[PDB]
Amino acid sequence: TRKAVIGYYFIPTNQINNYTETDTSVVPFPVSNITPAKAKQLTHINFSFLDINSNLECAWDPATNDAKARDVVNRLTALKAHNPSLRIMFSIGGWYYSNDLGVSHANYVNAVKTPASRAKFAQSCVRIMKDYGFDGVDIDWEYPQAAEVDGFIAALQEIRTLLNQQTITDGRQALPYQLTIAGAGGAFFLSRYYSKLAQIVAPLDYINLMTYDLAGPWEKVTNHQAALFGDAAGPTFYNALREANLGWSWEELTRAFPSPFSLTVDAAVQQHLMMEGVPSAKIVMGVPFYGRAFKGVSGGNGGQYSSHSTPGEDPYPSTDYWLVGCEECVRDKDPRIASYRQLEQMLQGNYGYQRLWNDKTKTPYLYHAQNGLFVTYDDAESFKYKAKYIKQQQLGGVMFWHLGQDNRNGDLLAALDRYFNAADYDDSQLDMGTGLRYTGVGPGNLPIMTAPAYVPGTTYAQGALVSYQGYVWQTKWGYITSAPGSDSAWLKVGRV
Amino acid sequence: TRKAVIGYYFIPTNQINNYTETDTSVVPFPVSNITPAKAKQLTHINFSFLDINSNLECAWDPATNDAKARDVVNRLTALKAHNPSLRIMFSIGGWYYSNDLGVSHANYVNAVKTPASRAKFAQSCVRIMKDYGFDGVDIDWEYPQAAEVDGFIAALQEIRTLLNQQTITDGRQALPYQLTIAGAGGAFFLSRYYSKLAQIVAPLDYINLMTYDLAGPWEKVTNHQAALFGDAAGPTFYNALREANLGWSWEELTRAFPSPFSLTVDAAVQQHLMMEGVPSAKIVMGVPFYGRAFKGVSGGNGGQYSSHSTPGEDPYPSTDYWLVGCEECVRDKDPRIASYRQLEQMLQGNYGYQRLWNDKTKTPYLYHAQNGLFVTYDDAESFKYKAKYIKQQQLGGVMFWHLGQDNRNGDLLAALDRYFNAADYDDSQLDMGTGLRYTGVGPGNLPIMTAPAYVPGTTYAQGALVSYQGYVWQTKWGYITSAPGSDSAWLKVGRV
Ligand SMILES: COc1ccc2cc3[n+](cc2c1OC)CCc1cc2c(cc1-3)OCO2
Ligand SMILES: COc1ccc2cc3[n+](cc2c1OC)CCc1cc2c(cc1-3)OCO2
Repeated sequence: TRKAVIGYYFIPTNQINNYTETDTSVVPFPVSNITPAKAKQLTHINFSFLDINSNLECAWDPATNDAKARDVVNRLTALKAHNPSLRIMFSIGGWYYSNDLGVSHANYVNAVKTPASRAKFAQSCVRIMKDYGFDGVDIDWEYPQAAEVDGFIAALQEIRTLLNQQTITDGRQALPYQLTIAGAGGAFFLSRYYSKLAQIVAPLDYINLMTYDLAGPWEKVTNHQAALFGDAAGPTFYNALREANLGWSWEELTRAFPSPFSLTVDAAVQQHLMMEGVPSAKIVMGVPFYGRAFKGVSGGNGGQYSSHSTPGEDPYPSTDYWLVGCEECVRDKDPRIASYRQLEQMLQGNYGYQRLWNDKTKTPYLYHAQNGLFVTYDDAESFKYKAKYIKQQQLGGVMFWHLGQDNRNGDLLAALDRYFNAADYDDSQLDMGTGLRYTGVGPGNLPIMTAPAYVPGTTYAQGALVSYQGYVWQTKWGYITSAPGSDSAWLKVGRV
Repeated sequence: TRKAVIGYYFIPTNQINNYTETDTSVVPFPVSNITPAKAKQLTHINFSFLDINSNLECAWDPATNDAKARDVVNRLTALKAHNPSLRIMFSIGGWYYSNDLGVSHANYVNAVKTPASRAKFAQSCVRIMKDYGFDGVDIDWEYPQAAEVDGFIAALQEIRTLLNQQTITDGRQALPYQLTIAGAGGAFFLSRYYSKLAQIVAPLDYINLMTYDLAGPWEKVTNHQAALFGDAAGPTFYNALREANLGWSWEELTRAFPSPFSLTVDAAVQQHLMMEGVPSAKIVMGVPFYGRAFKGVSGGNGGQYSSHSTPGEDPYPSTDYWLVGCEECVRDKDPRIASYRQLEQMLQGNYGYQRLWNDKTKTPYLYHAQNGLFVTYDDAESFKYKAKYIKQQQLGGVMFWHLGQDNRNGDLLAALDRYFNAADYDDSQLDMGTGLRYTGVGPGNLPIMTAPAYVPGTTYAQGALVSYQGYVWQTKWGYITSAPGSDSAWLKVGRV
């Protein structure tokens, strides 16, 4: 089965309203830059972003010129001429619209609140899909809180029901309409809904993990934003999942959620696989096509794990564009983010950057020793290890933000496609290194074990193992006369 | 309010059937030893034990001569002529009948299963009470398991309903019929039903905690069986309450249930009071009128906290009675337990026993250096500290197992009554020592706290405190945009 390759196409309202394929000052990345070769390397394009309005319906931003929007979307769906498996999804939400303090947050909360509201919202999603010609629905609410999760789930179930009906009505068995979400890739936000992951992922084709932005100027210590594995020399974090609303025991929580821990891509993936009912095949690893830049860093680690002086707030609360060589940063008025395209040009421009490699995290970084700058980013090399991980862990594929940030040759997308599909690419000896793996164990990833069947009537000592109702259990203390499941003395430690 | 003084009167069936007040070889402790003075020192006698039979009704051991039982019970209820507050309860259960592997356990489990069975059982209880002249019902099931708790609770509620009706029907408003249970005094057994303590204690006048047998030959290290407070030099135990099905977060469990911990009387009491809806006035502290003995102990600490050679199985798997001086050990054919009466006699008989005192646990012990014997017990000195604790913690009173183990003058019973009621006893300056206190915090003992009201739309840093919906909450990490209770990010730390 082919791995998914899901690329975001983000276009702001003002670029739609002034869309041209002839002026990168106005539209830096028009649809024309998605060549047939690139269209064939994608399985999905997530057009972004739509929103939920005051009427609790899916909708375009009210300032959108609808004729221009339709034309942009038609250009994207025309790419299917080059790739009969390609789907143009649309994404609802994103940080700006749907974060707790964002402009439309209340509409997300209220849309999912009732049977009537969920039905109206779900219908509106399918209507948008059909009217503009999209191939599925992606929801990027960042992020539902605990009390909202059940309504969120029910809304997803309702969309699934309509989409399946629409597939049959439209003859689309060969390319069914799909439903995805963008999920948190770090434990703090994930702990909002982690306990209900199984019910969240049941109606979905994929959950696309945002396994990036794991570092940024809002943290006091510079770090890799998408480390695959952990580096003991780097910062560690409170494991927020041990506070999730799971109902588990102290021993269960402790063995599943070591704390502090390394905030890495492997952590997020393994934390999802620890839950029963979450299939590896639905998990999609997100990767960034951009880096995050920091100023005021010190030496001794190439800029890693240093204090810094980078403002954390949004929008960038300054006019000082200190990322030397970053013309896109001046255009966009933020030196703290740079596309891979721009970073490549900064590297070939002799601006004083060194490209370094951390072989524990398996990620590159830039250090500017003259000016004290650090940039965490991904490239075709880090993507080798991530793609091997996706294959070994039997994940559904890869997602990235976003297409406009690749270089003009499409090298990052071409790399991902190569690592999954090229017949002359062989990563059998790629060394995944000795960086820290996430070691938590939970009900969904218990080791297979054997043990004598439990016998009613028997008194068991501390540490005894038995099999019962399909699991292997271990006593936590002595003189146990109760059966596994029926008494808190037993810990589930294996699968039969 | 007068403190309860609840003494168990245990008599085996063979002693009931051959009852006599003229031959200690046959009945060691006849009721006639309960003089009018001793009668005024008690508030309750728990006659022990009745059972639940295969008809799922309260009943006497079927081997009981009924007339002889009636006569013993009359000897007890005649004592009420000397104390108009005295109640002669009867206790159903005990370890032998009701432990998981005991002879009647299935009858306890099945009696409480359905509305019909609970009604039949409860009416059984009230009928026995009235037929024999008892003043209330005590249930000593050691111990209901989690799936049985709800049924057990309903049975208690049913008994409560009937007893109240009987109160009004017999005009007993001045001395209403009562309902009590014996509860676990150590965390391992307590963990079976701890999460439902509120429901359990609601229908009761008292829950009588079995805060003894906290050490024994089944343990690998010698220790005090009823330490009031902890000794850091002593052994510590896994806190099983952290595995009870409470539904609390990792931080909540950890702050409520330190582990390892000192298995003490104070621990059991404070563990009960950490649960909301468990009033201190219903909690009764149990104390033992017997000691437990260990052989093969090393020197250097008076035999405390040493290895040993004592068998742990029941019945005693030997005829070697190695406890120099203990008559009763041969009579009853177990050298591991000895009444306070017998231990006093061993102390005055110049057998080589030294009485030592632990001023952290506030308890006595006996050491026998030449044959290496260790005895843990209580006496009138340890009872001073336990009685002051009962007063300071506003507990309901004291319970003890059992009357027939006090010395012939009843010094232990007299001591308890004195410490609670004697005008010429003054414990105002009694020093409770520096032993370890149990410091866990839970929903039932959250402190009053004060903090600024939560402000929606505000972002909070790690450690911030707000007031919201009746509690004070603290954030566990930073950049918190969610409301308290609404999120894994916030920890209940106090009450408004
Ligand atoms: C640590 O928590 C934070 C704090 C701040 C965060 C800010 C942003 N994101 C996650 C954040 C986050 O998630 C982990 C997602 C990507 C993004 C794009 C943006 C933007 C802000 C953000 O401004 C406009 O474009
Ligand atoms: C270590 O686990 C055990 C193992 C064995 C145990 C045996 C007994 N108890 C706890 C035990 C225990 O609890 C900790 C409670 C008191 C008791 C009275 C008895 C009796 C046995 C027991 O026989 C009749 O009279």
